[PDB]
Amino acid sequence: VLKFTTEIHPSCVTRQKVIGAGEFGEVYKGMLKTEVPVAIKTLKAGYTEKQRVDFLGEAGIMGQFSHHNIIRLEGVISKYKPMMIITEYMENGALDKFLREKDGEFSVLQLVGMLRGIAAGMKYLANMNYVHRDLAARNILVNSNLVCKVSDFGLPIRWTAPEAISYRKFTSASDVWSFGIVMWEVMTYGERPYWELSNHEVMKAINDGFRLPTPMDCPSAIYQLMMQCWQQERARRPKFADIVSILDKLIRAPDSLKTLADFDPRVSIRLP
Ligand SMILES: Cc1ccc(C(=O)Nc2cccc(C(F)(F)F)c2)cc1Nc1nc(N2CC[C@@H](O)C2)nc(-n2ccnc2)n1
Repeated sequence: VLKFTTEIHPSCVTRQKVIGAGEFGEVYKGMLKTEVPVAIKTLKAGYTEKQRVDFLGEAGIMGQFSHHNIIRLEGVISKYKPMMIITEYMENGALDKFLREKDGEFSVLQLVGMLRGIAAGMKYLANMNYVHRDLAARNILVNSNLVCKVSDFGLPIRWTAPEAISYRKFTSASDVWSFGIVMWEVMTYGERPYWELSNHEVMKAINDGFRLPTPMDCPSAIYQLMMQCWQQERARRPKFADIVSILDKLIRAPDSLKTLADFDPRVSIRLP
């Protein structure tokens, strides 16, 4: 498992601030010498056998991935305690919070470019036979070039395909459903999917045939694509290769994004 990983000596790692929690240990922002900022997930004293298997196994799969749109593993501390998984760090942070804090600040082309990068990372994962299971804007990091990196921070009805909810069938095709939700999150600057509907109401709406409406000022082609990610029949959804191809072609012929889907207003204002 620790094959594709680099072993880092503890003297090279400085933990500075807690930024979250892991399964059995904290997550920190810190600095790595070999200086670069890093995120650090620890496995603290008392962890179980299963926790150790899952922790090192996680580092092992992360080391295997080498792609522009997948979070990069700097290395692992396994020979000393506490054990650590060390990744790159992004000052812009997670995509959901980023978009909510920068509402309306980007061009359509910038937003679609983010989605193309997410899709390319997902195509890579699916090709590598890795099913994400929790694809959502909260699990995507944004670098200072606006490049999105798929990650998994650990624990989602509103993002999950019907077959995954109903009978636990998680595949790259259920990840495609989630990707459609991510497209909607990006184009709305981080709006909550389905707004205040409860989890049960969301599932009932989906089963009844309802789907999320168009975001404001959304290219028609982008809404059509997200709608095709939400087909009930798993086999009819696009594969990630199809999604990447379409997004690449739209970006390369950017006039294609100027045609906007109609937005259904909730409020009427009568003025002269
Ligand atoms: C340390 C760390 C460990 C693991 C992962 C991770 O992705 N494993 C993973 C597992 C399976 C599949 C995939 C994959 F690749 F398929 F998607 C990826 C990410 C981070 N790195 C990290 N964790 C956090 N966390 C976690 C707790 C949250 O509250 C904050 N925050 C930031 N961070 C913030 C600003 N710049 C960076 N980085």
